[PDB]
Amino acid sequence: MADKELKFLVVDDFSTMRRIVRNLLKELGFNNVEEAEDGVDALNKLQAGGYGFVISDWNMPNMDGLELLKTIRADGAMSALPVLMVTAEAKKENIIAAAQAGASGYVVKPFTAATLEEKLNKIFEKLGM
Repeated sequence: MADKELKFLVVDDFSTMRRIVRNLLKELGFNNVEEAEDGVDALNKLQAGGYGFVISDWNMPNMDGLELLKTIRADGAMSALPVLMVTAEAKKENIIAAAQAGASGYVVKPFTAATLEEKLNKIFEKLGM
């Protein structure tokens, strides 16, 4: 009812990844997820009000996941959003770039509710999520 109505965004390359993440989030205990077309759409979904998590791929057709991150990381507005990179991409430099950009966490396939809640509990105690 008078909730945070806290919406997750999940913008992967592959729709099945949004099902997987949503379902694992539901195994944990959450509700209220969405998808987007890519990073360009994703940012404007954040600007549909104030989302709770910005979970994404890396290899978007337009604004890549590190540029989506660094846009949220422009601070003053979107700063507080945990971007959580959940992707098929294990490329070590991608992992560096994300950590360097200050992504709130990284996950590579195959992943579970175990690692989902690991990155969540990190942003709980780290950020205050």
